[PDB]
Amino acid sequence: HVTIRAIRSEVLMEGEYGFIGKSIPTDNPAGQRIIFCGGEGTSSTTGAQITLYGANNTDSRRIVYNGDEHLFQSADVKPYNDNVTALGGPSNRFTTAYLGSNPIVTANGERKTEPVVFDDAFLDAWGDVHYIMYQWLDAVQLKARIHFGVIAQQIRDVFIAHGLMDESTNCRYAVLCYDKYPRMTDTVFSHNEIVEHTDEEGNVTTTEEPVYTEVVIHEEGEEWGVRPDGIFFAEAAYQRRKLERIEARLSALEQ
Amino acid sequence: HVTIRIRSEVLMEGEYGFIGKSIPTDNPAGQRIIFCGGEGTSSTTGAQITLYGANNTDSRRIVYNGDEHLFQSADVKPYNDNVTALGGPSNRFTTAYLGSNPIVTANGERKTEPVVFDDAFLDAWGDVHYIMYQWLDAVQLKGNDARIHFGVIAQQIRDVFIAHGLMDENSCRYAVLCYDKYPRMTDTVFSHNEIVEHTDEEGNVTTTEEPVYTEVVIHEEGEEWGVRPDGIFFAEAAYQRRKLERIEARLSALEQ
Amino acid sequence: HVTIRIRSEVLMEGEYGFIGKSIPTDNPAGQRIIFCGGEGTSSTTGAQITLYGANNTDSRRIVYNGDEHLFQSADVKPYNDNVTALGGPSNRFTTAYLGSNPIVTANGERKTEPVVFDDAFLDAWGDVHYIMYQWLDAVQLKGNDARIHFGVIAQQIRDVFIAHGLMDESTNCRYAVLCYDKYPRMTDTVFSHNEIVEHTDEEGNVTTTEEPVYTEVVIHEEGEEWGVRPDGIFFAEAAYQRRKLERIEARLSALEQ
Ligand SMILES: [Br-]
Ligand SMILES: [Br-]
Ligand SMILES: [Br-]
Ligand SMILES: [Br-]
Ligand SMILES: [Ca+2]
Ligand SMILES: [Cl-]
Repeated sequence: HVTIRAIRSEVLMEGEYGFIGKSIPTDNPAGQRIIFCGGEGTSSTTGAQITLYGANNTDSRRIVYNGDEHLFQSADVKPYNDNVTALGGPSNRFTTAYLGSNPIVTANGERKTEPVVFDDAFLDAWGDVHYIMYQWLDAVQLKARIHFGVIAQQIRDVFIAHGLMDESTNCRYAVLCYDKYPRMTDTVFSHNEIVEHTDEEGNVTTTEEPVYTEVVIHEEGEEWGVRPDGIFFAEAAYQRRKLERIEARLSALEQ
Repeated sequence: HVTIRIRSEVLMEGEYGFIGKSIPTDNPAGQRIIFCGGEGTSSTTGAQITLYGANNTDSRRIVYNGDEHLFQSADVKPYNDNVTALGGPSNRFTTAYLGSNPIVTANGERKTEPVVFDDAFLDAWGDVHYIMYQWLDAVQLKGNDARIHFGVIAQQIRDVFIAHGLMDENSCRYAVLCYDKYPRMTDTVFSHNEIVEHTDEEGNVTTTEEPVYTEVVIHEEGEEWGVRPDGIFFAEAAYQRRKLERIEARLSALEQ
Repeated sequence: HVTIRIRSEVLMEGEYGFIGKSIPTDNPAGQRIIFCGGEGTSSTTGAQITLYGANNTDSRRIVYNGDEHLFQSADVKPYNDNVTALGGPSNRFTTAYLGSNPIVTANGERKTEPVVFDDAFLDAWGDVHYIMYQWLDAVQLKGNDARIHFGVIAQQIRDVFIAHGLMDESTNCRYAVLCYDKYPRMTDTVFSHNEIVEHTDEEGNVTTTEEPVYTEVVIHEEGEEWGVRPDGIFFAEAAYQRRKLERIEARLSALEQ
């Protein structure tokens, strides 16, 4: 219930550091949060918004960055810690990454077991993997690009046929990755209602209060995925053997 | 303005707090709030996050401006599934540093029936050249010693498809080769302070320093051809598999 | 120090609003503002974003602390083109979850006229080994039941380049497929606890109140990493195996007749 007046309004915080927080709400602690907004209103149609969720909130310690552009200037977009958190998720995939150069994969000092050749039994299986062209039903419905890849289930049906994986829950090989995700809810702005106020004398006045609703973003679910790079490492090992053996049958027969 | 007085604090009560920006009277195209770890409107002063209004020229933009962007305690995720991307045609990330290889999933979205690689597309993929290259500018500095990169030139894969009638001079049936046109990127940025002078009915002339913001071009309109290395390697795996099978064939027909 | 009083509202007028942090009189090195969705200076209290001042030990750092980071209504983008990165040598993302495969583009940047993979290089590439492994970490927690990954060891590929004269036994490498990085240590100023602070009257009376104590921590010490570009590896492997297939076919076409 305050407005900072000015060309520009300024709030300057003194001390060693400044703190702008949200007290534990008296009557609905589950919605505890601050909404920072570039616009006039509590609705995000009003301007860009960043929302910090209190620990007492349904979606606890959540942050939602809401804008039509998220531009990170002057520095890499990094994880705080090394190799603990990820980009995206099973039910939060980015459509793609646009890169100036090919991804770098590294262990950063972390050490592996002793490197091991692709056992022949595994190669026999890998031969049954199919490299296919496909389309999305959704896309074709609107017209539509063809994509190249390998159906996760296709690799899975093969992993089973060759006894490598029990009919997942878990999987021995990271190239085929199964995940199981909860449902994602969020409390978001709906509209502002009119609320009537009448005194004991009986006169009626109105004010505008915003209405927030809990909304489902996506439901519970599971998913199978693959690691293309892993697939290509295995294909490499695969074909190299097919080349080793073919050059033996070329020699014994040349002479 | 207000100033808040070894640590200053602002506690917001109620169910939630709201800190927002009214609609400017005279320049609603500039509607925004600048949050700064420092005392100056200039980002040389401290890390900044700027929320743009809907009225702003750059509607609902967010600019995070710091010398480190460290996201702690949680994955960096898109709000929705398979609707937003990392980077852009003219907003490329140099790379991603990963502890493991990317996971690609369809999360249950439906695909058409998995189809083999036709022999026509395979004949053509045989013309796709794998190559080494260096960046001219690096070559300006280190010449022969400039770092060497691997890949395939987007345009020459385009040429191969066009030659093999799997594409026309337009601008593609395949996801492996992806073209994009992109708008110019502008922003409003702090440049310098400007001394403004204020003179009253009496001759008196006072002085002050107001900050000037200006509209800067970050990049002009352009277009770009690109490729998905993973898509390239899927076509290759197909290609190379057809060849070895013929190799297997030949061989068999030497023991008979 | 103020409190704003179902919802509290601060509203900034003028063209734009500025909310900043003055230069600290005593400890300018801690200059920063902490935004919190919760009641306390501790992050356990709620999601926080900390903006570091230029004067701060960690100059112009931003720290986003939450249990979810959800980016809505727009791609997560770098401000400029091809100058900043996702993750780092000592700040790696475990993975990226995508719906389609990454797009690599040069956006019009000039290249040296592309060259074939030379025979000398292909020769060496043959010694590169494709292997399997587990993380010494995973095993200490899942034993022989830990996930098995595919890839190559950056060191054995280096040995291959070294043994073939393509690379001096020289941290700076000639090919981008093999990445070496040297990195600084990472500290951060972080809330640890509350302390007992004694207050002595001018009459000698000692009262007491608690205040939050921030402390400097070491997130990780300096170090270095060798890494590889899997894509780069496959580009070379596609050139290698193509030359081999070619030599095999010629031996076939010669065997016949
Ligand atoms: Br509103
Ligand atoms: Br599509
Ligand atoms: Br593709
Ligand atoms: Br490379
Ligand atoms: Ca793998
Ligand atoms: Cl300034």
